[PDB]
Amino acid sequence: KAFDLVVIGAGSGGLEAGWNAATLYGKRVAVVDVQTSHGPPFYAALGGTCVNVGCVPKKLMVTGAQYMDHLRESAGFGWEFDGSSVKANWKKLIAAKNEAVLDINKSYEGMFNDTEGLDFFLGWGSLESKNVVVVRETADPKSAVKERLQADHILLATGSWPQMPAIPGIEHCISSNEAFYLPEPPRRVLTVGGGFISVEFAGIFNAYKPPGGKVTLCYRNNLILRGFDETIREEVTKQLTANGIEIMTNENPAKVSLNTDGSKHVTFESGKTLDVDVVMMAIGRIPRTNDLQLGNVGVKLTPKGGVQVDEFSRTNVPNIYAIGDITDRLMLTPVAINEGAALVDTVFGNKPRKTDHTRVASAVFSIPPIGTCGLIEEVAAKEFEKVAVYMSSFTPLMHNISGSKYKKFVAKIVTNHSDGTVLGVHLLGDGAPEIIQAVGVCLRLNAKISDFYNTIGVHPTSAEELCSMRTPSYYYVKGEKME
Amino acid sequence: KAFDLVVIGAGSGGLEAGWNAATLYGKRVAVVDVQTSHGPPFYAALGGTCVNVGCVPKKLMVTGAQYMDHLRESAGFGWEFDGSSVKANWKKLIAAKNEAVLDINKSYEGMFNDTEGLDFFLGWGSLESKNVVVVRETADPKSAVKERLQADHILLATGSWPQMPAIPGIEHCISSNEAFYLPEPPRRVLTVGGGFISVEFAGIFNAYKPPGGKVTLCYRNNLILRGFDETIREEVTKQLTANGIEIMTNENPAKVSLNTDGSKHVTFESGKTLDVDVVMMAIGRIPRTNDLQLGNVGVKLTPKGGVQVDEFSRTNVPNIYAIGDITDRLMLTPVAINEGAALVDTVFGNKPRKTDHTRVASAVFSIPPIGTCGLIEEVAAKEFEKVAVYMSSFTPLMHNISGSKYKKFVAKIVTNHSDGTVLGVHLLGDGAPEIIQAVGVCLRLNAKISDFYNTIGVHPTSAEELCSMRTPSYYYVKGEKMEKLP
Ligand SMILES: Cc1cc2nc3c(=O)[nH]c(=O)nc-3n(C[C@H](O)[C@H](O)[C@H](O)COP(=O)(O)OP(=O)(O)OC[C@H]3O[C@@H](n4cnc5c(N)ncnc54)[C@H](O)[C@@H]3O)c2cc1C
Ligand SMILES: Cc1cc2nc3c(=O)[nH]c(=O)nc-3n(C[C@H](O)[C@H](O)[C@H](O)COP(=O)(O)OP(=O)(O)OC[C@H]3O[C@@H](n4cnc5c(N)ncnc54)[C@H](O)[C@@H]3O)c2cc1C
Ligand SMILES: CN1CCN(C(=O)Nc2ccc(F)cc2)CC1
Ligand SMILES: [Br-]
Ligand SMILES: [Mg+2]
Ligand SMILES: [Mg+2]
Repeated sequence: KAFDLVVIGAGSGGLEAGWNAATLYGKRVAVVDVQTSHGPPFYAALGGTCVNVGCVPKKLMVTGAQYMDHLRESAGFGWEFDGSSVKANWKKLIAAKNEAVLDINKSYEGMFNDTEGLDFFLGWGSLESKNVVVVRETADPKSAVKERLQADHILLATGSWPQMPAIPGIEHCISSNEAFYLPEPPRRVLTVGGGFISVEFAGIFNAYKPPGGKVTLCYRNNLILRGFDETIREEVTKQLTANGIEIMTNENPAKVSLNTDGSKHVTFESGKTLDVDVVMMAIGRIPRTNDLQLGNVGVKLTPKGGVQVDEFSRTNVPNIYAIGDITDRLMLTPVAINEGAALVDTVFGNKPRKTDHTRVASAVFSIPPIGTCGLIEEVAAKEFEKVAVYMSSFTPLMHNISGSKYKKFVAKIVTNHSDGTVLGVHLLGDGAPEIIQAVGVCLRLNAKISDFYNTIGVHPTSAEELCSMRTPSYYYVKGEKME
Repeated sequence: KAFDLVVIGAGSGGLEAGWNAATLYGKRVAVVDVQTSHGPPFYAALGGTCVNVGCVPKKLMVTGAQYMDHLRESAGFGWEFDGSSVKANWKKLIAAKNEAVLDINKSYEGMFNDTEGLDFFLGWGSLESKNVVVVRETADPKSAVKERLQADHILLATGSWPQMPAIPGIEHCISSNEAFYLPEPPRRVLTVGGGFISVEFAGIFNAYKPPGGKVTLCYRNNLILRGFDETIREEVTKQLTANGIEIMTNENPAKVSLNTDGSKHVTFESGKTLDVDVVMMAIGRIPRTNDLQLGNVGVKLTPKGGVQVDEFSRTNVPNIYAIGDITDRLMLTPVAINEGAALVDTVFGNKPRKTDHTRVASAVFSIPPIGTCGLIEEVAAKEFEKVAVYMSSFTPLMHNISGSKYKKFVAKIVTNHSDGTVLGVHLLGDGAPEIIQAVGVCLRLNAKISDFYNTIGVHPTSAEELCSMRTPSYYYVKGEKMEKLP
């Protein structure tokens, strides 16, 4: 069969691209994915990683984890109930999450039936030649051919995959993929990694752990959440600890063995040991290029294994494009979606558009959560002669009553002090992901600190902190911090 | 006894002006208020209405109220506990709120003592003459003079006060003032009014009511929350009804009598009756101008009763200014604050600045809450030839799981369709007040709909809805609503 566009991976980017090509530019479109619904054995499926084993289910499970805090905090506002009756039923959470994800799976199924010129093929897509995608039974290129799809244009949109360290006993460890399908909540869990996935799952496991349970998070470096604002990294460390999570920094697993009872015996590089029920490896995600047989067409890969792309998502082979995590730039669903739209607008619209990977608002669904947009100060301080930092950090009033006095809201604005232009906004606290979205719009409009502090506050809110900062807390002058 | 600035009312507006003048321009400032800490008899005190009997305590109490929904909603996420053991202890909430408000009262006391040239005076401020404020012991102009303050400049910042309809048995009724100090949560309560205070208090009472309790909100017209987006007004009405609140529209108390058991027999103009333990009037607030003796120096009031001001907060009388609720415009703490900061930068900083009363973000801590900034579509449609409305209304996935399927999230953007300029943004749902703040900055930057839709979403959030809307849902053309443009 012959298509204007064949999309390998029915994920965030691949579905946006395919749908836009078909419906907006009236192209005939094929899309390939390995599974029609969520879970084992391939985890990602129709909808992509976000829908199946990413943003969507994880946000539901963090929402669930948040009730641990709400139930406790309710008491400061006069709520009374039998604390000893309280159970976190993980099986119910997983069932609710599964129905939500399956409902999305099914609606995508329906979208493919009801959308003329948009066809779904099940199985493993790879490049036979520069105008032919072969769909096969398995990831093994010797497996049976299901389809051969003639393609004017080929979009690689296979996303990323958990990185597992080659340590002895790696097979006794899981990734985020398996974490979504644990039948029981682990009593003892080690999350390995200081990134958003380790931290978000550490919060999930901490809420649902059975009595006398314990969540440990380990990270090879000194401070979790590298890439985030340093004040936020320190505070989220403190606030995780105050909710009973053990943060082991400068620690990394050397090997894993099974204890006699089938629990995992963890030996850290430091020699230290830890017995846990689950070891969840969240140390990175790598582009999924192994199965695509890109050697058949000579698409240039980076040493990392990402598809190399120009700003317009073009590979070195004309008619073959890559978007989303496979490009190993910003691994976020809205960026993949944005890349997908910009490509189809370029290729089929002659409306040439590149995704701006700068000033992308993002969140961490930690407890409490992070919202951030633009540059952290250390980065700004190398690219700008004078940087101002406006900082507000305090326990909001409601958390003095709640009893969570450790829950400092952090609001930080980083500016080019020469003209007041906002380079970065960094939030930690309840609502931070919701606050930061319209901040993304501000930074796209080249907002200055004066545009923030001349806006009238909404009171009482956490967000009004952003519009109450007149005076820098400190500066960077030629990379050097000054009071 | 001589001061650069005398401020009457140590409230949101008065303290901002007072503090700025003293600390920014080394000016010498007297601030007058009738009370140093919250509660009876005068309710407002040092800090003002917001701190003592307004935004601050209200928000704590709405936060308390929200736990009724969290406790129920937790079950969909697998939380289990003895539902029959759940009690809402109103007395605990009020004691916690009182301690929090008292600490702020004490925080302001420390501010005055620490700050050179910033002095507090206890008592009632009135105008003797153009340049003299007299502090008396009571609101009576005849009570003893505690002080005579010479003023190069006088600021009137005495705020507003609940209006109590002059109906038989109004003395059986309370205002928001008394609601903050009820010793027990009412089993049955009638909140009178369709504005934010009646709506917010209905939410609070609804969560804290003892068993067999019932919250009734009455409004004299057809649809609550006049001046908010019509879709949001209809949705809040449904979402409050879905949570057990009874909304009586086109209904208004004609009188109240005490039953022999201490309860209130309410008779509506319609002839309907209702027995409740509490009647809270929240039908309006009116500027506090009486006790200032404005008639002594001829400060002009408006046909509505508020102090007439120009864009610079100036009265007809030179050296006499008025900010905040006494001007009877937007009764919001951050506007009062902005006006005070602007006045002091104009008069003392030689940096004339006028408050922008357009594109002001605000909220209603309804459950769930409203966040809004700029024009509703009906108002835009009268000013602009072509208005586009972008609308997304849906139950978020988490509220399908929580069991609160009635919690439709509403996100509406109103534009000038001739250039895409965003004229107003209207949100209903969890987080709306937080989402809307940075939208206020967007509107100050003259953001177009394309500035929103070209910004990359934060996923998953409610807020990303605002960056997902490219196609108008409908339009006004020369004031006429229609699906499609001609
Ligand atoms: C635990 C976790 C949480 C996350 N949380 C967030 C978040 O909160 N917000 C956010 O913005 N991002 C989040 N992300 C990132 C987000 O999921 C990704 O950035 C996004 O899904 C990538 O989109 P994509 O189009 O690149 O690929 P994907 O959405 O991963 O889609 C790739 C698809 O290709 C399929 N596939 C792979 N190989 C083949 C093949 N050979 N043939 C056919 N099909 C194939 C896969 O089955 C999959 O469906 C999260 C990721 C994870 C793992
Ligand atoms: C229940 C309620 C909830 C509210 N919620 C919010 C909200 O969530 N967000 C928001 O932005 N706004 C809210 N408001 C409005 C907010 O409280 C006001 O807009 C704001 O306080 C007005 O500030 P001001 O400077 O005009 O005066 P105020 O803050 O009202 O200060 C006036 C002060 O003057 C004193 N005073 C009066 N007469 C005299 C006199 N003769 N001599 C000396 N002192 C005198 C009073 O004691 C008082 O302290 C709410 C109001 C109420 C009643
Ligand atoms: C871009 N938005 C995303 C959210 N959204 C929506 O409707 N979500 C949804 C809720 C519940 C459910 F069951 C399925 C989807 C509106 C459009
Ligand atoms: Br580090
Ligand atoms: Mg089809
Ligand atoms: Mg002093």
